[PDB]
Amino acid sequence: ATPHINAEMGDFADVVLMPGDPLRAKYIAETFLEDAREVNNVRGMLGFTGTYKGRKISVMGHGMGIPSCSIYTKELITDFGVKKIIRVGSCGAVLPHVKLRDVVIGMGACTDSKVNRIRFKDHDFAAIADFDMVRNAVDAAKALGIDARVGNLFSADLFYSPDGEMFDVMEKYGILGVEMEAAGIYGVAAEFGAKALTICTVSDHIRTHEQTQTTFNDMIKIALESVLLGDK
Amino acid sequence: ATPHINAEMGDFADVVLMPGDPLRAKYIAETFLEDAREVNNVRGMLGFTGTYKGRKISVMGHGMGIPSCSIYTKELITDFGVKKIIRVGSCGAVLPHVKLRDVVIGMGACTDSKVNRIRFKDHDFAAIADFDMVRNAVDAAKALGIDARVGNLFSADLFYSPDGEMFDVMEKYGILGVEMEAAGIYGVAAEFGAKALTICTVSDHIRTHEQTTAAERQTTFNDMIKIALESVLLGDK
Amino acid sequence: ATPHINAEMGDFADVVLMPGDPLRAKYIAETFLEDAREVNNVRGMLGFTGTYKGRKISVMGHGMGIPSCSIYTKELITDFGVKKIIRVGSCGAVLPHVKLRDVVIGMGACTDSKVNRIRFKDHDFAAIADFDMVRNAVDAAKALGIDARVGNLFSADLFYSPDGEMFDVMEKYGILGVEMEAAGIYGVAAEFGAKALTICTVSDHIRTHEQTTAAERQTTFNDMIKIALESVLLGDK
Amino acid sequence: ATPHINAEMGDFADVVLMPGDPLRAKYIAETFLEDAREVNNVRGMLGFTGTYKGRKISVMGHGMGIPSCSIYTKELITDFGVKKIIRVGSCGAVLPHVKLRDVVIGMGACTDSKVNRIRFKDHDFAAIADFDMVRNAVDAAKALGIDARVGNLFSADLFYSPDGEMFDVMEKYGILGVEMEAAGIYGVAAEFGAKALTICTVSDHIRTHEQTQTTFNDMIKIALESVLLGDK
Amino acid sequence: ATPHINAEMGDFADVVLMPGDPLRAKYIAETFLEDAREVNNVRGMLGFTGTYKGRKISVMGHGMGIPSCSIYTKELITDFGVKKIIRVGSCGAVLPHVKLRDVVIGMGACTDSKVNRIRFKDHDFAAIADFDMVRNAVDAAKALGIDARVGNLFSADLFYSPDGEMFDVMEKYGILGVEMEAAGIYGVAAEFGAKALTICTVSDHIRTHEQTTAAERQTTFNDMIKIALESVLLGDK
Amino acid sequence: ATPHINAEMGDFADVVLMPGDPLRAKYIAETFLEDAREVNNVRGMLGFTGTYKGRKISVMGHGMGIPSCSIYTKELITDFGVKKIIRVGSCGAVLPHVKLRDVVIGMGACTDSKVNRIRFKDHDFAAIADFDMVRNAVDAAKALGIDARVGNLFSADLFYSPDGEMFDVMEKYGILGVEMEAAGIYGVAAEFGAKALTICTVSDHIRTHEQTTAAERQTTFNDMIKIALESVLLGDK
Ligand SMILES: Nc1nc(F)nc2c1ncn2[C@H]1C[C@H](O)[C@@H](CO)O1
Ligand SMILES: Nc1nc(F)nc2c1ncn2[C@H]1C[C@H](O)[C@@H](CO)O1
Ligand SMILES: Nc1nc(F)nc2c1ncn2[C@H]1C[C@H](O)[C@@H](CO)O1
Ligand SMILES: Nc1nc(F)nc2c1ncn2[C@H]1C[C@H](O)[C@@H](CO)O1
Ligand SMILES: Nc1nc(F)nc2c1ncn2[C@H]1C[C@H](O)[C@@H](CO)O1
Ligand SMILES: Nc1nc(F)nc2c1ncn2[C@H]1C[C@H](O)[C@@H](CO)O1
Repeated sequence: ATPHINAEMGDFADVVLMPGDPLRAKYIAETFLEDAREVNNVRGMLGFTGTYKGRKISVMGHGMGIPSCSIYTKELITDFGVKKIIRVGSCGAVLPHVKLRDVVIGMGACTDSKVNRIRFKDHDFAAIADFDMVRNAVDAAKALGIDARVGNLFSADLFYSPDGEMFDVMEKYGILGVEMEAAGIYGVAAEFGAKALTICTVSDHIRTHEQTQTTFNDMIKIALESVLLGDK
Repeated sequence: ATPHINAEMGDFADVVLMPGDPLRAKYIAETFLEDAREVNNVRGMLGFTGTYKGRKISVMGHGMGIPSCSIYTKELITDFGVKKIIRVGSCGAVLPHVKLRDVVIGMGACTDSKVNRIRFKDHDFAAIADFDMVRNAVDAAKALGIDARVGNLFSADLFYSPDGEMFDVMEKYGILGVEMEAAGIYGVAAEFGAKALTICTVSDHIRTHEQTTAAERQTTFNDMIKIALESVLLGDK
Repeated sequence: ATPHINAEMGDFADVVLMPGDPLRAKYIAETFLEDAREVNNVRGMLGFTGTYKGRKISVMGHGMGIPSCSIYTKELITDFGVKKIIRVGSCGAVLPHVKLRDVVIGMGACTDSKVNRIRFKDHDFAAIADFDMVRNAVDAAKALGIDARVGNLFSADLFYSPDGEMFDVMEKYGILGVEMEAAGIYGVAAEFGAKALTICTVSDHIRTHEQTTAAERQTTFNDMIKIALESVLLGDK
Repeated sequence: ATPHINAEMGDFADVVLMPGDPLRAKYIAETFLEDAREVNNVRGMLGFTGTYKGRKISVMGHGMGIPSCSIYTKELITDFGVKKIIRVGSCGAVLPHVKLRDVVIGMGACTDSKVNRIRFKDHDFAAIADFDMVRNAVDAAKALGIDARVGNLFSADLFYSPDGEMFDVMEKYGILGVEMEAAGIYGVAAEFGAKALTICTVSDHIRTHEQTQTTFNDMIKIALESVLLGDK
Repeated sequence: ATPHINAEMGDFADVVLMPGDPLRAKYIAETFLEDAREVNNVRGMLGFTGTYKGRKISVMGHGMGIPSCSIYTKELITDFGVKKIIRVGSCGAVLPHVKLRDVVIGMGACTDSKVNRIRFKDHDFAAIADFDMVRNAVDAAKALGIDARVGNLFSADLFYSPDGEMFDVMEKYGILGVEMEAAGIYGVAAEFGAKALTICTVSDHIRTHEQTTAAERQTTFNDMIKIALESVLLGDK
Repeated sequence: ATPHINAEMGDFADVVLMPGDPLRAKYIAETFLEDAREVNNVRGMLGFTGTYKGRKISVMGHGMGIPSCSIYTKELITDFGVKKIIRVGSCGAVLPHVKLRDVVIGMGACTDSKVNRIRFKDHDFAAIADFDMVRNAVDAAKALGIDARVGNLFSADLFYSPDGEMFDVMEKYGILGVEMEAAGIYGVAAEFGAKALTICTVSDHIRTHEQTTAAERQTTFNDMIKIALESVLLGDK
């Protein structure tokens, strides 16, 4: 048991999918996993372990924001033997040609946070994902027949930003989605030695303002299927 | 109803108490509020509204970290007409004479986050509480025979710090407690024109550990809540 | 004797009043203190020590700007055993509802200076006053039938700033007054473990100014000192 | 003709390989290209255009450092219709298990420069390469039977750094190679809309101090071969 | 009349000498200038105007620290038509080969202040003196048989810095002396299109200090003024 | 022999002139130096050594940008015993009265690069030239009947700026010319204890273009070199 997770070494698989919402994790366990059982409930952060096509898999929420997800991804890596972490969240689009329900794969993640500058002597650390994992996900999407854009994400500290002009800069630099965790997960994976990847479903559009724990299944199917490709 | 709070105008009181753990909100509602009702459950962040000695009061969790609590407090203030927000949590101690189960009141809050510099043109914005609320809390604590320290808190962005260098620095400058929300909540209150206050009970001490008892810790957590609810009543007068 | 203060331990009281204008020290000594005696004159910064209603008190100017008052407040604290510093000055307002001659008490102080970042490993240090001292001032004021505003102050490094947009930002975040010292003094207090407070009267309203008679100005200045002095006795209780 | 390049639209191919040394470009033109001809010589920055297996290809040096290579990559993209840029340079290793002659592919690039902060409102821009290009290079290396590590590079402003302790941070975060251009090329590709990739040969070791315009052929072969995979 | 200088266009010469110690102005006026008359006394900052070998010249203190001298140098330049500012003060040395009482001329000034970054969109602005003024000073000194060191100065915001390692760094990069104004004055000069220069005598040697008689000190101070004054006449050619 | 310069101790003179273009080094060697010989060719950055009026002098290119010229100057100073480095290049003008073919001398150099902050603990290091060298250049220019401005240069990291905002700022603060090396060369000289100087001829004007003639431009470039070589001779005396 750790400060934020009440479980023992072995309760989690070496691979864990992590949505920001605890209720979506529960839903993923009920819909995609077999013989699924609850392994954690402290502070309401539901965690589950089960099987997908004979493969042991875990799924647990991580809360909103870098500070919250940094705590959980670190504890799993250092005390529960987790090797791979795949974040399956939602994001906001800034580009004109990006529409709701689109699937994005974050090869990299920009941020307005200071966490990585605190780790890198105040210089620029390129927060990137594991190449193999990115590739496994791309191959899984193709096999499933689902479209998916690979590119940069932007991890925001303020969902309600006081500076809207920064969206112009994001668009100019081809940012595919705005969320609040990627850059933090990638910094942790590198500090504590593990591999990570973030997959997101465009759930709203920052320019047009159109919006949408259920129904984001293609994202899940790609993630689970990409894990098996990695096992081979 | 916003993307994070599925409720309507009137479902929340103009005063909201906010713990970090959503399960703690249910504990508070069940223990101190009368005629309580659930007003939100999105993402599992339970909210409740009831009354305390005839006063309408609400209690809802905010999650861990400045990014999380900044979303909730912001929506409460701009979409549900909330005027006061009081955070009630825990923190770690760095000062030798600050002991476990001590009640700390955050008049100010330092931080390693960059959100207030983004707001303040890259300068130093002193994140502070509302004077009157601090005052009402100090007076409420006294009426209950409880001791309370008033000073600076530190809102950390990384629970697990890469370099344990800041602990010596915080101690050298008198920081009373280390948590993860105060600075962000004070920034939101200033930006949208509302009032806020943070109260914490020392749950752990970085500078040499040495715990106490379960019944004693739980007595102190209840006193903190008692101080919060009673401070509100004094303010109504 | 220190580099900027030629005196010995015991010449200053444990409480010192400090105006920005050096010429204000002699005025205060002969107008409010009893049995005053001179204790400093290095570089022409005259210091005095006497009593107010039996209480031992000292007064001496600090000069304009953070760098200057940092030198004086620090030498007093580490070499003359001073426990409390109270700055008494003027400020400019940016809020429409804040009028000329208003008395403001700075619970916190924002700044564009780098002194605190140099102290706090380039992070955000909330420079705040001592809570009790703030409360003592508020109560002393009420007793004199004067209503004081408590809030954030902004300590500027450039009286003539190249960019004027920062004023809109200060107004948006509730800054009560603009001056040039508070954040420096609060930083020093936290560094050497002492207590500080800044009280100011609005002497000008940046953007849309008014007009004041010399008689009005001395009346307000005297009220501020009276407030500062009575707050010390309240604190002694 | 541009301020730093004396040529006309059409003199360069839509793809250009760029080593830092002008003499290595000349060597690459003589050794790998057919019917190669000089297209530029201003300030000594030799540029050449020719063919590789019937495919029109260009090769031109860019000088040392981000400021120098920023000028050249920008002019090629805006006035000569260049679509892809592949940097083929050398680097210094910091990790124990990395040895001379090893080939590295930069999926990302960290830096202590301020150029990207000047473009991104002083926030953290993740300087990454084009996914397809990275993948084409990985596939080419496998087909050639050459080993190649994919990861983060570090673009230094000071070859002779006053802070050696920063090498500890680099090593801790898995930096595969230290050079002086990647982060700059990736920022330019994004600003002016083109694709880029950096390939480097470990030419020295920062810890052991062992050192090495010729002989770095595997790097070249992978780059040229990866371009053809991209054409399909 | 300006906020800090109660005078009118024409009361100050187009060249002003400014010491850090306000008490130095009256001394200089009666010891080096002819037919001196008082032109300022606001806040006790006394200013004088007279002639030196027929040339019109003024003297007035600026107070310790960048914020203070920025106010005075700027009002003189924009409201009284001053074209040249020469600071005459003291500094502390960090280099072994720089001895007590040495005269140093600051061609450039480093700093830990943020004033210039605020002016230069957070980039590096090289705060430098006017080349001719520097050369005039070097030649005036030689003619008086005094060899002056020309180089970099460092303007500190904190006389008592929390970190002492910065001194090793200053020594490594050749800093000749440590003071608290030059970078502020040079910034103002560049902002309002005027000329400036800082001349200083080593009054203390940080780390490994020596000892000086009061007689030695006045001799050196007088030499510096003599150097500053003769440099102005050379420049008039 | 280093990884960038394939030569031995004695192959370079203690004074090296450095243009940005390697082809320009050959032009200078062929035009002004007697008995010249090539001493380096690595990466194509040609170096030469010969004599001017019996004085041994070297000339080698440094490439574009601070990262490039920082490598070469550093190796020359620490591995080839070079004492003086004079950069001779071109720059763009921002000031209205600075006209094409004007000779600018960089007493100081501002920059948007971060290399000097990495060296100076994140503070402001004023990147300046060696006084005597500036002086020798001003005196050499005069003996040839040439006019020369002395002031600040700006070393840019991006030739093609993302935001043309800094041009107005540079102009407001009096920058004489825009190039890409000065600040980095001055930083290297300070770090390894050598002397440096940058001289430029205005090759273009951002503020409204309007060129001249080829024969006239080339006459001015030669005068600059003449000023450089002659300034060295004065220094030998
Ligand atoms: N427009 C948007 N902006 C940001 F910053 N995050 C967005 C988002 N749309 C979805 N998300 C994801 C990330 C957070 O966990 C959470 C915030 O509601 O859901
Ligand atoms: N030592 C400590 N450090 C930090 F950063 N936060 C502490 C804490 N002790 C308690 N807390 C409170 C604040 C967070 O919401 C939450 C983090 O577990 O509990
Ligand atoms: N508008 C204003 N702006 C600033 F920066 N300071 C102001 C002021 N009005 C009064 N003060 C106080 C503070 C300094 O000691 C001094 C500066 O003249 O008087
Ligand atoms: N150890 C090293 N450090 C840095 F910064 N760059 C290195 C290098 N080894 C090779 N390079 C590459 C990049 C430059 O273009 C050039 C510098 O000599 O060659
Ligand atoms: N060691 C020293 N450090 C600093 F920061 N300033 C020094 C000094 N010695 C003299 N001075 C000059 C500059 C200020 O006006 C004033 C500060 O006492 O005198
Ligand atoms: N307008 C201008 N801007 C910048 F940044 N540099 C300029 C220039 N005009 C000439 N130069 C000099 C300096 C570089 O070495 C080189 C860049 O082409 O020539």
